[PDB]
Amino acid sequence: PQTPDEASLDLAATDGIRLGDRLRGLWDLRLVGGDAELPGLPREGLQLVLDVAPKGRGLIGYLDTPERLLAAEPPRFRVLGDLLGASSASIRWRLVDQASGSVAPTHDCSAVFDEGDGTLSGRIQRLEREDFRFVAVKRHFPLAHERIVLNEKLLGWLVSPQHRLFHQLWHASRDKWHRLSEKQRNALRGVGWQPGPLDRERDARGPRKDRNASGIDFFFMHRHMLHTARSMQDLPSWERLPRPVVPLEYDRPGFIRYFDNPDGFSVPPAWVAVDDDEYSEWLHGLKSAEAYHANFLVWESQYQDPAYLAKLTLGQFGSELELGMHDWLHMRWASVTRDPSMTDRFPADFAPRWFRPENDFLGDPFSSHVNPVFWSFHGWIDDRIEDWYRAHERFHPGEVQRREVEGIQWFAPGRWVEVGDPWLGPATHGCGELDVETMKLALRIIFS
Amino acid sequence: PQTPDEASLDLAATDGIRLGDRLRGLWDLRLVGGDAELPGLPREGLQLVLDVAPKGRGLIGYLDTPERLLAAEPPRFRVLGDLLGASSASIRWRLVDQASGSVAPTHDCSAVFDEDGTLSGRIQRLERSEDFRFVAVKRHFPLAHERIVLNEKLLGWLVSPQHRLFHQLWHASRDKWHRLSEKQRNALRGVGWQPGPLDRERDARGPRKDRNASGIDFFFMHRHMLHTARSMQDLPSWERLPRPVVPLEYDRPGFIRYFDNPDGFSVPPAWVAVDDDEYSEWLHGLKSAEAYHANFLVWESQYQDPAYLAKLTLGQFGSELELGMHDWLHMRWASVTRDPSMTDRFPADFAPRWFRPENDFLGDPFSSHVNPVFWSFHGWIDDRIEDWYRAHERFHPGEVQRREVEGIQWFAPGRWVEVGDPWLGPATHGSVELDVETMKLALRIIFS
Ligand SMILES: [Cu+2]
Ligand SMILES: [Cu+2]
Ligand SMILES: [Cu+2]
Ligand SMILES: [Cu+2]
Repeated sequence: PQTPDEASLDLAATDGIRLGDRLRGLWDLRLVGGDAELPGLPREGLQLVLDVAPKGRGLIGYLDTPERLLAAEPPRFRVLGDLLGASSASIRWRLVDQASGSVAPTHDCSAVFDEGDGTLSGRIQRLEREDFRFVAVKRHFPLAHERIVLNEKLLGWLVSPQHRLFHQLWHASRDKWHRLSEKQRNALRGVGWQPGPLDRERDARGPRKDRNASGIDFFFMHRHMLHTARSMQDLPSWERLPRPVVPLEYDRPGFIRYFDNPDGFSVPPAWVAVDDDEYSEWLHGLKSAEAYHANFLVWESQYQDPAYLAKLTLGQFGSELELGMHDWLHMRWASVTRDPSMTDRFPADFAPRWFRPENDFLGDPFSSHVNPVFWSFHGWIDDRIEDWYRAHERFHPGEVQRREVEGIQWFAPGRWVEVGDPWLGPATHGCGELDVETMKLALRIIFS
Repeated sequence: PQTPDEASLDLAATDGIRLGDRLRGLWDLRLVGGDAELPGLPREGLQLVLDVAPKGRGLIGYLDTPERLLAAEPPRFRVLGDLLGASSASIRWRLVDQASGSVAPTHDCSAVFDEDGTLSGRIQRLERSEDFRFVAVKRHFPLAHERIVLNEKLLGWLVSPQHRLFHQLWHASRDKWHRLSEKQRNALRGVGWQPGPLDRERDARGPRKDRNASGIDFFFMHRHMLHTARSMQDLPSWERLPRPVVPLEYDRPGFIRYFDNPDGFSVPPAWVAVDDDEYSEWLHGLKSAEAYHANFLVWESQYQDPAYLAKLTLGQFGSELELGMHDWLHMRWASVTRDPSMTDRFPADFAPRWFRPENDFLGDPFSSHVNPVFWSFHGWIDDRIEDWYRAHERFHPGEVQRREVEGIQWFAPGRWVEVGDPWLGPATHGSVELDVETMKLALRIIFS
């Protein structure tokens, strides 16, 4: 059996990619056994930071006290391994004594992974020349609500059944319209919950979505939610999109901070859906740095470029942005769904547990508005409407005009504003505050 | 014509990758025309630094004076752009006045390639409905030899025809041997140039390459060359492999510094081979950051892993390293071939110019050793022979014994050293004008 003739670029495949994901981050480390000590270091209160590149097979990291890992000077021990032949059963790295003035390894680590949490555990050996063991427990990735706090009144408004159900139904109706039957459509029209004008509805996802002015509804509605919300708390826009985590090799203290989610804007790591590799791969892609540089940075550019925006009506712009960038902002800062203590909540499951403040899942409009990060990017989305106005004031002077609609700064109809009646639901368009049971009912019509 | 239903991960295709590589780095810049001014900045002596991710479509960067681009405080102008439907004809970015307290763009920039070339462009102030131009010339990526200086004594040895042809023929004989006919093989034998022992030759790339002991010739000869070079100049080994450039988003001075190649160790940018896309992509790959994290970091760990090295004889180790890591180290640090005033020097072309110091092309053993970086990584390689000895000194104590061989510190034959007569051309297994002629002949026999 012949050895290779040359090297080829051997990027990590799925198993490797996923193992790296389980390794990557900050771990709490204890030494254990009779002869278990590292020079300069206690046996408890240690930490282990590990990194692996997005498609990398190398494994790097550091081992010192927490305060020393955030420090400027070199950490006492450095990690160098690789993942060839690695799995949850065997993961090996070497330790380099960085005080010693030699890069020759001083230790041989071997580990077993169990179970963003997890456990690494195994044996160490002094290579110089015995019962030497360690146990490392991965720190949880902090959630946004643990880092941005929404005040008593605001949260009350967000978590409430009036609002959750409004938000869910508002999307469900416009989102599903083009696939709903004439029987279902009449059921909704009759109960005042059709998307927009009766018999001239503005479906969000059908073949003429760009032109039918559904874009305006999207932009306007969330502006109205922004005004209401901003009257109860200072919810500033992001001005720039968060950049992906600075890799461990270039800025070690910055990497560690990131996994503490200091500002709530760290990207929660991707989760694996069981039996759904299409979905696991899709979410992984959109949360990656490749996505930031291929898609998100482009959107950040396009939607502050006058020449780009000046080609577009308000409703064309709204459609493009809701369907591309907006749906991806949600799932990129999405954290895995939780309980009162698996798989996502079914659309019609109105169990009391699903109404808690603990439920802020960004993937579902019944919950997404509760997540703090929501307000930063809907904030950012909303400010781009102003860029778009300026774009037209430059290229098409006085061809869109400012105007107050439903107590909100907006824009008169014109060549670049297709409609003057934005859809806030029944208040503005019902021809049969809001009834909770009417909403529950309309959602049932929509989901079979 | 319907719009997209959703986003997908849209990485750059070949055209945008290459365009990205043309932009990336440091440009000198001056403004031209009657109305050409930026507030707080001279009309000339400016610099523009740009980055694009490996497979990014986004374009970022900064525009300021050189000292300001290297400074800790934020530059006056930030570039935000994208490359969608850009090309050498049209390239667009917005500028943001970071002194202004707003991220709204203040200028629309547009540029064309003037066919490491040159951009001619226009800028429009975004507060008007002018003659405002700029000319930007990309800075040359310095070559290793412009930054690490091999002294007159050492350089003279390395460039001399005798040593150039030796290095080429030492490699060519063993590399092609397995493909050579018995006519070609007897001619070389009768001139003293067979790769190792007469009728028991140690081909480097044949079917039994891993086990025929060839790998020992590889390690030894370069140890011998190293010992010679080191007598004339202090040439330390790399201890750790240089990491890829730090991205512009996280460390803007570090990024800029990189394209100055301050220590000779920056990865020279991949060149497009005209009419060879297989080659163009392959080169790009091994010079990439993915390559560092997927192959090079793996090699770095593997060859300092006692458990890995202790599976291998010296002749296996040497073969594995030569064919994989060592051929890729060469191309990774290679800058393009240049005639000492486009296309590669053919093996049998002994035209006097190719002998001049300026031919230090890493791709070809005729020139590779003239490159200063050659010695840095060959030292790293040679240091790893000691990790291997310690590995067997741990798992197989006493089974590998040291010995001196041809003036060089080495190892005796044994279980893990399959031969004790390492090859160095005619001097071990066989006035200067006679043998440069012998060697030229020998190279011509091989290359017909
Ligand atoms: Cu949203
Ligand atoms: Cu919404
Ligand atoms: Cu070499
Ligand atoms: Cu060589």
